Amino acid sequence: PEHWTDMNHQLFCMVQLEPGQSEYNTIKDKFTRTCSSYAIEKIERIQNAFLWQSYQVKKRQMDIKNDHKNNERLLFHGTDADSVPYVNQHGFNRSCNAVSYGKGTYFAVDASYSAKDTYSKPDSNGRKHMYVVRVLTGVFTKGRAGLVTPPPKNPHNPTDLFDSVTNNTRSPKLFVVFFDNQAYPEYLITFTA
Amino acid sequence: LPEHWTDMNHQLFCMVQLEPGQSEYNTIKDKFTRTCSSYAIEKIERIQNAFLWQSYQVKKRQMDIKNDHKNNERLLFHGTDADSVPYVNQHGFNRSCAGKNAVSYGKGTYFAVDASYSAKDTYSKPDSNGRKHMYVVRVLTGVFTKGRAGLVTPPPKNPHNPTDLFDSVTNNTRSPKLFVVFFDNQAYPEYLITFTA
Ligand SMILES: COc1ccc2c(=O)[nH]c3sccc3c2c1
Repeated sequence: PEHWTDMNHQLFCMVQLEPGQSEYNTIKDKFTRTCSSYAIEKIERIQNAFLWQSYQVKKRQMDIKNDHKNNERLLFHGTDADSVPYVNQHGFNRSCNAVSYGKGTYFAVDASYSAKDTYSKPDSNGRKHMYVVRVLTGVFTKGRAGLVTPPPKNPHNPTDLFDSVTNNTRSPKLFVVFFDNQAYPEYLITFTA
Repeated sequence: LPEHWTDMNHQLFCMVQLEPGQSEYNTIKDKFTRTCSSYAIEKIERIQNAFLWQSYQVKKRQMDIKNDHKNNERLLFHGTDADSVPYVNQHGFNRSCAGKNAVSYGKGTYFAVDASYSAKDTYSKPDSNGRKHMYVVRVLTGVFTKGRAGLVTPPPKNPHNPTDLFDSVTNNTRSPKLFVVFFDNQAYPEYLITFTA
């Protein structure tokens, strides 16, 4: 509830951003950093009170666990149009492509990666969909195929887990998280090639 | 955090051994022995997990707002293997780890009305010392329907509104004996029963 606009006591609303204003410009710049050849049709702010409450609880918990670190990253997730309503209302669900770094939900550092047709599948009118996502990446390690949770931070204590996994710890391009409410879909970009 | 919990002194997790003669022990033992009178309880431990409890209580408040005057919470049983007890105590019930049930009503975490069901060796596997383990679990069953093997999420209430979902599924709406839940923090492991033949 920062840039959020009044919901008239609704628990969910999608708010189309005004082009040229501060917020729209901030999100468009994140995308055009690597996707400047695309065409943005609109950016929508996702105001989902329940998803936000659940996410903020996990953030407070991870801030306490990781004795004061920035546990949050702003990442991208391409989806097909038929998945957009579900994610808007319910967020990202690992139980719903290639799971090379584990059976989790995947998020890209670069819009360009999420802009692949394999992730942001064009609909019948050629429109592609990509979320801008607050992700609790926390303390992370290299993933591997078949993980169902992150590995332990010390194998001597096998329930004290990493927060997420990546392809490459030193220069990450993707992150996988394995729990509900570790990812908040903040904006939806509708765009074309 | 509930006022009856042991003071945990800045720590986020503790198991508390209950005393026979306490109402708290006696009620869990009666709920268990109702259908498992042939088994014998070694101990009942109260699970105090601050973070699990916070996430669960947030999901309960949301369901109590969404559903309007529904009894959304049931106290149910879950049999566990000894090797899984440390993970459940710390992190709760993860659908991605769940076994395939003999009668599947969906891919999620299963919870039994009757301790007898959870007491089967298939769920509460005897450890190397012949100890079996069963959780007593606060489950947000909410509004439910008969499930089906294909489900990875609860089904929609209405096929023309795919995102407005049942809270859980059962084997039988008229006479429910099991409940399946498909999301994290919909189940709080409240008590661990250690028992033997
Ligand atoms: C392998 O790394 C990625 C990186 C980014 C993405 C993404 O944006 N959307 C989707 S949808 C299923 C897989 C992915 C994915 C996977």
